[PDB]
Amino acid sequence: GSGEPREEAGALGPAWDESQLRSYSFPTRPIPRLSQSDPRAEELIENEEPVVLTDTNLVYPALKWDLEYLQENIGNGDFSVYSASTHKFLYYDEKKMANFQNFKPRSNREEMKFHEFVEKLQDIQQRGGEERLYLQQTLNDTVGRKIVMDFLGFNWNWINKQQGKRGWGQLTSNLLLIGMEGNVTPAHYDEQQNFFAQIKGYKRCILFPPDQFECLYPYPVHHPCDRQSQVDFDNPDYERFPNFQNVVGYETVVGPGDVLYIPMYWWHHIESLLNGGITITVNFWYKGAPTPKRIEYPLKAHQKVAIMRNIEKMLGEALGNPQEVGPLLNTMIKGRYN
Amino acid sequence: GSGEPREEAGALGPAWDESQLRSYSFPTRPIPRLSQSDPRAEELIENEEPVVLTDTNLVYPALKWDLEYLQENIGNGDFSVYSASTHKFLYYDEKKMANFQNFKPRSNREEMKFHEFVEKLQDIQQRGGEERLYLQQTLNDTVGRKIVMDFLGFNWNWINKQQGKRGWGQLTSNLLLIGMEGNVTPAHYDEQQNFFAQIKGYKRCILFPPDQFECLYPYPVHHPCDRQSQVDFDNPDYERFPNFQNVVGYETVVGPGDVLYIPMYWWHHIESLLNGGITITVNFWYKGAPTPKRIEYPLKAHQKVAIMRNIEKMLGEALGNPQEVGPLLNTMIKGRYN
Ligand SMILES: O=C(O)Cc1cs/c(=N\C(=O)CS(=O)(=O)Cc2ccc3ccccc3c2)n1O
Ligand SMILES: O=C(O)Cc1cs/c(=N\C(=O)CS(=O)(=O)Cc2ccc3ccccc3c2)n1O
Ligand SMILES: [Zn+2]
Ligand SMILES: [Zn+2]
Repeated sequence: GSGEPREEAGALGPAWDESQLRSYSFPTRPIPRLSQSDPRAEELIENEEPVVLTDTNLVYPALKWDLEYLQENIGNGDFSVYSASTHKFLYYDEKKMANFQNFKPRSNREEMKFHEFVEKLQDIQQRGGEERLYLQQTLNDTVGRKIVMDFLGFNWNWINKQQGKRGWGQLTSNLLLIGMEGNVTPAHYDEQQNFFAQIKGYKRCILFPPDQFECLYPYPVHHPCDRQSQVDFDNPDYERFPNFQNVVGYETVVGPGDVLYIPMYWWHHIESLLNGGITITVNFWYKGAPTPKRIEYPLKAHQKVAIMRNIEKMLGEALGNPQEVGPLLNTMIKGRYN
Repeated sequence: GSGEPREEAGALGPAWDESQLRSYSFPTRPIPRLSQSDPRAEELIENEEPVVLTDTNLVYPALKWDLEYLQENIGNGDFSVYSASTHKFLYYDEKKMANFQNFKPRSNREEMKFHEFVEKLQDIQQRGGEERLYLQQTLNDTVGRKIVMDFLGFNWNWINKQQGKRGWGQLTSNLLLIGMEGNVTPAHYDEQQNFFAQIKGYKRCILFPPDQFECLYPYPVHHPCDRQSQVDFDNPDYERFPNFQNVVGYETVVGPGDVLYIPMYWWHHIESLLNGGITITVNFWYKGAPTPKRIEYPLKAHQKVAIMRNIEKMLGEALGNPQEVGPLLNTMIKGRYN
């Protein structure tokens, strides 16, 4: 798993204990925790494998952040706040909701000012209700001057060197994440390189390499939950998803000051620790390096995932209806390739 | 089936009787036999449905053909002669034999002069052996002057009008077919429009429309038997090919002077009648009409077959190995589209 819980400086006790981790059916092994000066960390990022960097100082000015400080300085912009009846915040593409009419969302999005989100959070704690909120908002110009000064204080020297040494594309987005304890972002994979900068609280990160595509059963590309696993990690249906019994993850717990490299196309299941308070995270997303001119074989697992995605996209446009993608694929292989 | 056997002119008896037809497990209904002046025959060809035209005079000068006449006038060119231990002449692409090493051919091709094929045929009848031969050769310049005169005597006025009225491409090939009684060309589909001009003997033609792709289970596109059905019509494996229990064919018996329009992508199973002597056929293959600019929906069945073919071709080149096409397709749909 995450190994033994780390001891905090000043003898302040264990940062967490195992009772704050949710229980699942699959084994894991630890993601390495290394210094940014460690060459092994450099070779992991280069080979697109996850690593937790403990001393980047990437978001050092943001480590003082909390709700009180942010509400006063984050400005009067709008923030996307997702609500959920349960602890699972399954994301859904609103653009693709037209393809699947028999899909009703379980986590409705709502725009609100930051002071409204802080107010709405404190009502749930007062009322003792079980409703959960998760702020997920991209940062921009509307933020106040002090947040701008903190942002400029980020270790741009280090992360821009990482961008150059890997040949990545440009920085596409900065996502601010503020979640309640026990909030779970279920397993999914992204298409860009991610630097996961933990700020407040602790998050358990369970990653799965791209070659376990067969064990995680993502939704159809045209489904609103595209790129997310169909498997309910809390109650896996081994009849529908038999190879989930073969899944093995990479696990770590990140805390304030840690940066987790989530490589492009790697599955990740992220949860804020139980009874751990609020969590704050800022992501750095970079387009991957361009596909090289001389195609080398055998193909990497994420390249085959890209191929499978393009086949499904091409079929949807070719047939004139994404719902015919399924039956044509079955017609193509039944009694011919299985 | 083929309906009642036709009575020949001059009270020469029935052209054939049902005992000369092989028995299969599927029902059929008759392909229409019409005059070329019948508008219904014109609308069948236009809508790409099979029809037997009884009075085209397409190969009228060739109706006098037999082994003796051809051997004397066909010239000293080489002829492709396929041999088979059984009555099934399953064709195999020699170019694709590299992809599947565990494939050994059952019908070896051999080049020989026409007088050698006639000699080799008469030895089998003398020795009483059960070996079977099937001459399948494209016609060209090397043929003698009298065969040239017969060829020029074909009803080019009619068939070139059909080429124009359908917007077909150019005439790509003329295949001369000389087979022994009981010879079976198992079920397969071609990609071009075919005018099937019967000359000597009788052939039972069983056709299946493109929308029965699911019932006929063709080989993988990269397999040497690409475009041929995997189902043994003589012993169908309902466990591997369950939807073959749903197959329904279009059936007719063509004789001297009949022309069968086999539409592009239609499956066809062709057999020379049992105890019917030798059969002679000449095919006319035309590239189909170009795909129209404004794509209309829903797609025709043969267009979806074209899509499935291109997906398999694209995967073979993308993965660098046609043998990885299967497992990737299974990975793509297992637990996601089935
Ligand atoms: O709670 C947690 O900490 C876990 C968690 C909460 S959100 C989340 N990821 C996303 O939101 C990203 S994505 O899924 O929309 C897909 C995507 C991928 C690259 C992009 C790059 C730029 C802009 C947008 C992008 C979007 N993770 O991993
Ligand atoms: O015994 C019988 O009468 C039944 C029978 C014996 S042969 C046969 N068909 C073929 O040979 C053709 S094909 O399979 O190679 C595929 C193809 C398709 C279009 C073409 C056009 C031009 C040149 C070559 C072509 C090749 N049929 O239907
Ligand atoms: Zn993500
Ligand atoms: Zn054919």
